Amino acid sequence: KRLEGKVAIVTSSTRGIGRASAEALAKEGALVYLAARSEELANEVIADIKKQGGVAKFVYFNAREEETYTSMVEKVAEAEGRIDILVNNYGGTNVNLDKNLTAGDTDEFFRILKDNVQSVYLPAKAAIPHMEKVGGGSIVNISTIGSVVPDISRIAYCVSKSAINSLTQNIALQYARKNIRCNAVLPGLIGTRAALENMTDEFRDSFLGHVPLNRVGRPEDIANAVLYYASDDSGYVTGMIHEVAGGFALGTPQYSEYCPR
Amino acid sequence: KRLEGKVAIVTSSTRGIGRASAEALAKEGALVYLAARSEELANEVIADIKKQGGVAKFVYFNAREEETYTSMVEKVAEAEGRIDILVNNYGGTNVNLDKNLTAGDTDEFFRILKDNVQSVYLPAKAAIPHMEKVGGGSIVNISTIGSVVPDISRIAYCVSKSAINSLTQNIALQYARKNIRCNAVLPGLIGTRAALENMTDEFRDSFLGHVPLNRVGRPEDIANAVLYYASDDSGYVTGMIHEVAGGFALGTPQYSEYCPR
Amino acid sequence: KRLEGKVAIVTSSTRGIGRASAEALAKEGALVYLAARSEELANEVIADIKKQGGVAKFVYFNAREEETYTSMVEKVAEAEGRIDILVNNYGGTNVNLDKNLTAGDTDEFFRILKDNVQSVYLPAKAAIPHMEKVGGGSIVNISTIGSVVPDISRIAYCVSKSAINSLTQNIALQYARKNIRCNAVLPGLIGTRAALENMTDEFRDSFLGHVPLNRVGRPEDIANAVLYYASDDSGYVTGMIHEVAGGFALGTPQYSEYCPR
Amino acid sequence: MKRLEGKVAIVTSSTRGIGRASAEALAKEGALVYLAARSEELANEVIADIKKQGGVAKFVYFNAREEETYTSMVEKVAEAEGRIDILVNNYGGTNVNLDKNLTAGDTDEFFRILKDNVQSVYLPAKAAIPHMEKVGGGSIVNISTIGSVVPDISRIAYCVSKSAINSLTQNIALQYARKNIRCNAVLPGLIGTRAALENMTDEFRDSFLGHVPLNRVGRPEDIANAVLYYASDDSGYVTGMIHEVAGGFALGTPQYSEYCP
Ligand SMILES: NC(=O)c1ccc[n+]([C@@H]2O[C@H](COP(=O)([O-])OP(=O)(O)OC[C@H]3O[C@@H](n4cnc5c(N)ncnc54)[C@H](OP(=O)(O)O)[C@@H]3O)[C@@H](O)[C@H]2O)c1
Ligand SMILES: NC(=O)c1ccc[n+]([C@@H]2O[C@H](COP(=O)([O-])OP(=O)(O)OC[C@H]3O[C@@H](n4cnc5c(N)ncnc54)[C@H](OP(=O)(O)O)[C@@H]3O)[C@@H](O)[C@H]2O)c1
Ligand SMILES: NC(=O)c1ccc[n+]([C@@H]2O[C@H](COP(=O)([O-])OP(=O)(O)OC[C@H]3O[C@@H](n4cnc5c(N)ncnc54)[C@H](OP(=O)(O)O)[C@@H]3O)[C@@H](O)[C@H]2O)c1
Ligand SMILES: NC(=O)c1ccc[n+]([C@@H]2O[C@H](COP(=O)([O-])OP(=O)(O)OC[C@H]3O[C@@H](n4cnc5c(N)ncnc54)[C@H](OP(=O)(O)O)[C@@H]3O)[C@@H](O)[C@H]2O)c1
Ligand SMILES: C[C@H](CCC(=O)NCCS(=O)(=O)O)[C@H]1CC[C@H]2[C@@H]3[C@H](O)C[C@@H]4C[C@H](O)CC[C@]4(C)[C@H]3CC[C@]12C
Ligand SMILES: C[C@H](CCC(=O)NCCS(=O)(=O)O)[C@H]1CC[C@H]2[C@@H]3[C@H](O)C[C@@H]4C[C@H](O)CC[C@]4(C)[C@H]3CC[C@]12C
Ligand SMILES: C[C@H](CCC(=O)NCCS(=O)(=O)O)[C@H]1CC[C@H]2[C@@H]3[C@H](O)C[C@@H]4C[C@H](O)CC[C@]4(C)[C@H]3CC[C@]12C
Ligand SMILES: C[C@H](CCC(=O)NCCS(=O)(=O)O)[C@H]1CC[C@H]2[C@@H]3[C@H](O)C[C@@H]4C[C@H](O)CC[C@]4(C)[C@H]3CC[C@]12C
Repeated sequence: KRLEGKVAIVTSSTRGIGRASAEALAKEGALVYLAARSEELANEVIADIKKQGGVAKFVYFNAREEETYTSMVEKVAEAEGRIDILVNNYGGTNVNLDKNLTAGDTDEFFRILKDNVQSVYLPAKAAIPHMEKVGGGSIVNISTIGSVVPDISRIAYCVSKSAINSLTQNIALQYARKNIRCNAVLPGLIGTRAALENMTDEFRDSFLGHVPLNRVGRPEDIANAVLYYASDDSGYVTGMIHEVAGGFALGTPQYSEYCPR
Repeated sequence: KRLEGKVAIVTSSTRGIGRASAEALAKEGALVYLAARSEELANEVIADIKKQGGVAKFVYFNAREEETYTSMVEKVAEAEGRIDILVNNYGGTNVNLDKNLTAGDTDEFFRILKDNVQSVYLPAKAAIPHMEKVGGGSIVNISTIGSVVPDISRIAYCVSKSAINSLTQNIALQYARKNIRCNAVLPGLIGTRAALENMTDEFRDSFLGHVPLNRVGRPEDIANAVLYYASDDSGYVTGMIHEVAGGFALGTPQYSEYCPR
Repeated sequence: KRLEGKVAIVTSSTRGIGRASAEALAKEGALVYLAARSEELANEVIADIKKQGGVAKFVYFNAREEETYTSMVEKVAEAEGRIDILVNNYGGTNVNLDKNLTAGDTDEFFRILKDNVQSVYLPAKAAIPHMEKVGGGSIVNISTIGSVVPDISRIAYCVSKSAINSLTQNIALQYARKNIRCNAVLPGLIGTRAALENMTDEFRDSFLGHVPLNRVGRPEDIANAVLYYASDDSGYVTGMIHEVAGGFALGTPQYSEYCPR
Repeated sequence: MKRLEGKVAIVTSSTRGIGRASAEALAKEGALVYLAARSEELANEVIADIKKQGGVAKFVYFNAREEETYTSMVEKVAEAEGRIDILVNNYGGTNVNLDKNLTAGDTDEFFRILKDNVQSVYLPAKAAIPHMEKVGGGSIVNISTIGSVVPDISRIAYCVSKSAINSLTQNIALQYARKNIRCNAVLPGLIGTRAALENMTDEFRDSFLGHVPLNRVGRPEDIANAVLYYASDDSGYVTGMIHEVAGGFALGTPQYSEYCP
């Protein structure tokens, strides 16, 4: 199996994209750390992964306590003696306050900007020395299709994720000599709790209509890209901006009227 | 496994990237047609794929006989009743005549332009209806990193492969409703006959100095991307321009100077 | 007068963008050759330009007679002793035969591909040695927003214009040392004969709904960019892909729905 | 009649370099230019010089370290002149001692730089927009850097933050197009100003120059000329552009300096 003997860390992995990513890595033989705030929920995912024949473990991560970005990484390295894979999946925004430039909350914009960007910067920074020691690694950053598709709202989300794509590419260039790769996966609309709970039915219905492949995404879709980038199957690939959004915003905005679902 | 029950076609697949891609697909259970100009050589590859537990077959294709792009597709569709996957791998240039704008041959430029672009247009056009009939398909076009990195020579190669990238995305948009996906894989310097026999040691040594991940690629690196795009593992991904070039041209041209290999 | 003493050639310049580009360059003191197929119409424009206080001349050009791309450049250099500016404005498609991949006419796809691409390659190739001689020049290629926005019809147009974008950037890299710059201007919907007579009222109204700046473009909008790139105001600018389409396809395809006109 | 007769512009950090050159170009075309600057003494010298060149400029206090001045400087201009038409956001920088790669760079300073640079667009754009809406439109021109689209091996906070400004530019562009407010980014390469000359070594600057195809160091006027285009109605149908002014730096293959010394 592809990741036999490798150690991976996935943040925010007790549900949705994070959990699917952890499951996919564990199926291919990685020892997967669920870096998550809830040990009780993590233990359920772990038992489920073990049932499928894989090994996963828990390490505490809370985005509200930024120190845990580094401590999570150091705990894993101490316990396993190596770190091979890091998947940075934490991210979000405040739909109540993250609007357009003028209507959005100024302070919250900069809170969101730092919160998302640091969720890549801090753990990547801590993990790199351990990855260097074992002769390489892969860092996979979950961005969003909004990072390359300017919008009319959620400006802090869009800009901060675009910043993550940039940071991905700079990290990739800076540690290529150490065989450390860095790539970004940009999901579109995926049928997780986050989208279903924060975006109204009419928003998601409108959005779906502009998705050429004509369905809502699954967490597995994202996980499968994460697996590609995590493994040596993408060993010659670094700095990629990888779109997993059913072709959303690929072409003309006339698409939905001329190709109606 | 991931491609059990599927029928694939790979053009120019008796060696190098084409062969490796055919091998990777067959290993995952696809029935792979080697669309190639030499039946004798195809029979060798077929015998080896069979040794490995896979099934491959031969269909006649020569880029010099443009009719064969369509006939090979019709032959496969008739023989197997379906086509699921098309990998368009044929491509190239004339190093004697394809130079910069002014020094390169005018007529050859346009010959190359049509030669490369039709190698995607013609077989994709014939394949589509067969793909529609089985509820979808995947078309993977082998471009080159040169398609997004302007150069000081091989202008026809660069321009024609850029055209392919555009063609890839238009096809992707146009057949997404039929669950037909189209993605491009752009190799950098790969250790095949084409690069090793047409480019000098000194050119390839220079090129390698600017490759962040600091090695020549393998046909397997490309085949691994083809596999991703050919399978349902990339079912929500279409219109991608996928760079497999070791990070070549990702960032500053000062790179080799400050990070000397 | 920014262009005093300079010699410019604008193809297909008896109406629309070509004309407006010729007029703008002439107003800034350039001697402007109308490379056109109708001498009679060209003489009307020259007259109008003369009344405005500028100088323009005629040189025969017809895209159906490809030798004229070269002959018209040599005539101009012979008559004036120099060439400074080249605006490649010719281009188009056949709306009856240029559809999607499968419904479009195969042979006409490759005719349009050559026709459009050669409308840049041939005259630029001819002009470069003359620009070299006077210590530099500017080549401005008229592309289209369609070159960076995949569509569901006019596939030959989209791909061929994308090819021109790549050709532009390769030329730019290749002749920078000679101070010969090359940039591309990409118009959106412009109120000229070509759009009004070839596209339906329904199509053009739909398109306009997706233009954030909420008006149809004018030939003058494109001429103004052409002037920028033609002069030393852009002396440190080469290889640009310059969008003049009122924001069309800048951002989310939900735009029209939430921000309707 | 001058192009910007009766318009009011604001240029931040405009007592020298790019900012001064931009102010000068706008004033030369008839705009009333406010120098939003930290030193009234120096601003008065620039004002006197602009006056001699035949233009009109004024002072308004702005210091990046006093973030409330982003807003008060805007309000002051609107109160004094009853309108705002043009905003040029030119303040930006980094700390070369602390802004290194991911691992060697200072964590806290990375996020300080990120907020400093991004807020230098966010805050004053947000304050100016309502005034621009009131006069029927406006143009916001953000001074980025070529580094925003060219990943590097140092100055990661500078690269990432400026990339974020590009994204912010495009979201602003989309969001206020319906108010005829345009937003575009100009990306300077190596310009002969105090900041590049004092903070970068001769060795770095010389190496950089070897990779500039147009083969000279840029001038402040080159940036100013682009600013003038975007600020004026000559670009009235242009919004969301990322405009490169770097003599072709990083346009193409990193082998360029080798083969085109
Ligand atoms: N829903 C979508 O359409 C979608 C699609 C693609 C990507 N994304 C992005 O991908 C990522 C995954 O989101 P998702 O869609 O999969 O949503 P999800 O199903 O609700 O999962 C959210 C995960 O994030 C964890 N989390 C939330 N706050 C946390 C905090 N302070 N500290 C540590 N962990 C925290 C949650 O832990 P608990 O289980 O304890 O709550 C949970 O595991 C996000 O970055 C998002 O930007 C969203
Ligand atoms: N090597 C690289 O660095 C690299 C990088 C990027 C992209 N690519 C692209 O990958 C593709 C394959 O290149 P490669 O490196 O794998 O070269 P390769 O190992 O030399 O293989 C070339 C293949 O193309 C076949 N071929 C040549 N002319 C043909 C014709 N008229 N009709 C049918 N088949 C023909 C050959 O058939 P025979 O066996 O009978 O000779 C052979 O199978 C090309 O599109 C190339 O542009 C290569
Ligand atoms: N309409 C649009 O929305 C639009 C907008 C921007 C760019 N474009 C592109 O910009 C360019 C000009 O388009 P336009 O809109 O300005 O069209 P236009 O106003 O209709 O004028 C088209 C020009 O092309 C000339 N022409 C047609 N066939 C020719 C041939 N065989 N040989 C020489 N000249 C020929 C015409 O000459 P005659 O006067 O003799 O007929 C005319 O001068 C094209 O490259 C087009 O792709 C179109
Ligand atoms: N390659 C290059 O040449 C280059 C160099 C630097 C920056 N840039 C980029 O272009 C822009 C301008 O730089 P430049 O080249 O023109 O450098 P410059 O000649 O050194 O000018 C920098 C300007 O910024 C002002 N400034 C510095 N800190 C300030 C603060 N806290 N508050 C208000 N104003 C402040 C300075 O005011 P004082 O006059 O009072 O000192 C000065 O006018 C920046 O956004 C940067 O991204 C390019
Ligand atoms: C609002 C969601 C984040 C939720 C979040 O921050 N978590 C809660 C934590 S907190 O209570 O706010 O602190 C985000 C995560 C994924 C986002 C979506 C995806 O990125 C894909 C889509 C991208 C588009 O640009 C916008 C719609 C689109 C469909 C996004 C809408 C908002 C989503 C659903
Ligand atoms: C010259 C080669 C094609 C050979 C060919 O077409 N043979 C038959 C034509 S003929 O017998 O000479 O007529 C091509 C195949 C792949 C090309 C390379 C790859 O695409 C990757 C690299 C891309 C860069 O832009 C240029 C260098 C780079 C390394 C390319 C140089 C030329 C190569 C090696
Ligand atoms: C159909 C037009 C070509 C006409 C032409 O070449 N005529 C002579 C040839 S023929 O007689 O018909 O053979 C072209 C020229 C400019 C094109 C438009 C512009 O490029 C801008 C737009 C580009 C988009 O991708 C599609 C719509 C969009 C609005 C285009 C539709 C078709 C246009 C209007
Ligand atoms: C270091 C410079 C800013 C200085 C500054 O902020 N000073 C005050 C801060 S502190 O006192 O040092 O903390 C910046 C301004 C412009 C930058 C340059 C330009 O953006 C253009 C170039 C962009 C490339 O990515 C890197 C080199 C390149 C040539 C840059 C080097 C660093 C420069 C010169």
